[PDB]
Amino acid sequence: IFSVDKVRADFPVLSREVNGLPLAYLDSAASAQKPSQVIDAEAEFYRHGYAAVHRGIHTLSAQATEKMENVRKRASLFINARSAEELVFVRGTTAGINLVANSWGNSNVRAGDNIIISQMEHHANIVPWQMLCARVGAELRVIPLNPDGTLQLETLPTLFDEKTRLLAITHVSNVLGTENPLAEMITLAHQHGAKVLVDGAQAVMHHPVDVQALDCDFYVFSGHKLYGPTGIGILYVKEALLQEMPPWEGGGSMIATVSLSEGTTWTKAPWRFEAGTPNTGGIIGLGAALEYVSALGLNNIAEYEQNLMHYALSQLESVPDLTLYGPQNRLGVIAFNLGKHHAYDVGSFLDNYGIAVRTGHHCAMPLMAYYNVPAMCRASLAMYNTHEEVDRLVTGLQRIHRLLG
Amino acid sequence: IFSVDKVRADFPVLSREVNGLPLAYLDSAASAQKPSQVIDAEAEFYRHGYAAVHRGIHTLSAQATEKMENVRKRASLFINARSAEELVFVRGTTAGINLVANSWGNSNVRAGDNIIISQMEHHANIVPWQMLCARVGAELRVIPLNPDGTLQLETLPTLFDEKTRLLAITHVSNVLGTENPLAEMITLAHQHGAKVLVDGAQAVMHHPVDVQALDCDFYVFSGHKLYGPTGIGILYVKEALLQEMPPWEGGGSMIATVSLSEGTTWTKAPWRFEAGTPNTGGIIGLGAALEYVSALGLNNIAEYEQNLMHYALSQLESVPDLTLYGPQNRLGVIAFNLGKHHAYDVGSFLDNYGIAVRTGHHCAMPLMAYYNVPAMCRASLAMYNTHEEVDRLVTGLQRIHRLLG
Ligand SMILES: *Cc1c(COP(=O)(O)O)cnc(C)c1O
Ligand SMILES: *Cc1c(COP(=O)(O)O)cnc(C)c1O
Repeated sequence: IFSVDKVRADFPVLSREVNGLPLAYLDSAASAQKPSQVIDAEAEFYRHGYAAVHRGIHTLSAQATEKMENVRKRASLFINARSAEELVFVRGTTAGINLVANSWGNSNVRAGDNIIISQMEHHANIVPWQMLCARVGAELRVIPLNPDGTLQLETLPTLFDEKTRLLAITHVSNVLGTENPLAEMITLAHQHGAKVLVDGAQAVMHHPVDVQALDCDFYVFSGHKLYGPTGIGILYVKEALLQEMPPWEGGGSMIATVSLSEGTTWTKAPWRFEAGTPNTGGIIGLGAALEYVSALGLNNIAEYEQNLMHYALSQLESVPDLTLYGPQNRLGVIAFNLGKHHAYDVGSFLDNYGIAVRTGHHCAMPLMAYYNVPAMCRASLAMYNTHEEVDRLVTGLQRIHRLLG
Repeated sequence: IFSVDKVRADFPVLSREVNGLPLAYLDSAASAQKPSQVIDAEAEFYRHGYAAVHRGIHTLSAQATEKMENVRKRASLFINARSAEELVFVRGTTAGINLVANSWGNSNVRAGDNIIISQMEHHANIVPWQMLCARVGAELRVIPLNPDGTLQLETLPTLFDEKTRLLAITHVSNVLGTENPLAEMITLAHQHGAKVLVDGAQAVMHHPVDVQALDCDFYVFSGHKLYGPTGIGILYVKEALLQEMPPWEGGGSMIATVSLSEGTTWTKAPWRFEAGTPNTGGIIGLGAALEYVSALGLNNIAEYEQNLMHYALSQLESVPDLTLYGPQNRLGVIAFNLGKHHAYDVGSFLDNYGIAVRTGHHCAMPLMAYYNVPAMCRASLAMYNTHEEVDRLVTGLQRIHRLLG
């Protein structure tokens, strides 16, 4: 069983005061706080083992290269990929999607084809496909939403045909907390020869993820939302697909050969897609974050988080004129608006109480437009958040409603 | 005046032992060790101030955004850029050059134009231009080398004409240590309406750099070679140029607006070119590295490093059958080969003595081909290296020559 008090003791930021009051950090969906196990692992690498990593001859460089490839292996086991060589180190989810859209997209999506996304996607899983479709002369199709924040699955027969090359779909909405039925949608996409990219940036911290079970063709997520450092993410690609993908960004570490007269050759994938000096510090930190999460146990995390979410939704019933967006079974995040008050004002009062929520469009303007609002508030309920923090949120919304009503 | 013993005490890795012997780290040109001022600044941000940075409403996010923009300002002052908004945070020098080659290159280099590089360039400042020229139907021209490792400047009349759109040129060679005469080459390029990108990745740690004095149009360098964290670099672009450059990689943080029916608009530059969550941890560390270097004083650093280099070149005269490559007045690095022994074997013996040098082509295969060798050894002599470490290198080469000769 899970002990939130023991977990919280690992996170030094949670002792912080904001506005003279104890911090209630309810914005882990934008970025997660990091335990000292992760902070110190990166710091210790810099203090005692630092070097460049291009299988350099000398000992520090050789050992740093081994550490980095060990993290790649650890990450592949974390998502149950079949091979470590199916994972690419990327700057984050946004860059991973741009990499797929350029390298794979440019050579596999042609004039008259279509790509399917959903109306709940983060901008990072929309704009690369808009740009690709424009470059290539293809059509971007959109799975629409139901009022409860789930996809209108009944529209899939109208969107999938023999010209559908790709479904790009979020695992878990960063706004609504909706978990989409990936395994079944992937089966349908594969019946038409379409590949599937899964945006897993809001999934990998909430429960186990198994890309062989899912059978997805691409899977992306960001380290900094997985209690890890900034500047590092993971792109999983099926080996058979990845080994055919052409280069993207160019230079050292990714070339095999450079000639001014004979041109340039490229090295094998996954390294083909990691140009320049990698973010070795962030990779060390990410490995430590995976070890930390695996030690707690993702099923223990999920159980505690589901209990906290059930408690929050129960308690929020006592807030007058509160509008919630999304399904009853949401993961991770609660999107809401208070009466007719603008989200910006609600979040400002909450911050004044020491409570950190996010306001605005959450990088999902088409989702805001579907609900006919310009913005929402969003509270994340992560594994280090508590019932008492939920009580502070509920009381704060009650006070705000009484003060501004 | 500079005190190497005080400086070295700031760098915890320099106490390391390699192979049971005290480390002599002579590979700072591949990547620099970091002082605890830099390591701890990043760690403290994670421990006490961490949050997402997209001018979030709540206090931690607002303060993190301010910290990041303060580093941008500090970096602009470090290179004497006129405005902080002329600097883009990039993954490193390689990504910065790829950004210029795609965004600026694709809309300013047309069929029948030419681009000029030199024969001493790092692959990162070659391959993006090869790819651009192929995309666009332009010609890549090359300034050749002299035997002493300087550019054949007399060839410039044959390479520059009214169709030259860009000169892409290294400030300091990562192999030879040659410092190129940028100010004069930039004047000539500008007479033809050509822009100039300067690869400054081996310059910014050795002496002051002033991009207004240089009048370069683009300037790039990497944090991890400037005693800073991995995963972060700086791209400087003249404001008038940068404000016309179209987007590159797409998603949140760089869009102004996303609509599924009306398309997408982009935000203003510099932020236009920073898609996704930035590497906030690395940006904090980079700011601390700039403060640390500025506190030591770049002119004090240059004076000490020049003295160390003069001592090394003097002492290396006592190594039999040593071949040095490059000019007498080199900065930072000494490239060499020992007799007919392969560089890999020489570097392996040096590593066995605890001495870290780099071997191989150094991401400069055309430079290796010019000298008709497959590889070289390279020792870097940075601000924390000592006369005693130079003595260990000289003795080691003597022992290797005696043992394998
Ligand atoms: C280090 C180096 C690069 C590449 O920089 P990264 O940090 O690996 O992207 C480019 N040019 C020169 C001269 C270099 O020394
Ligand atoms: C965080 C987020 C992204 C963007 O990830 P970055 O780390 O900012 O690149 C993409 N998709 C979803 C669902 C997200 O929550």
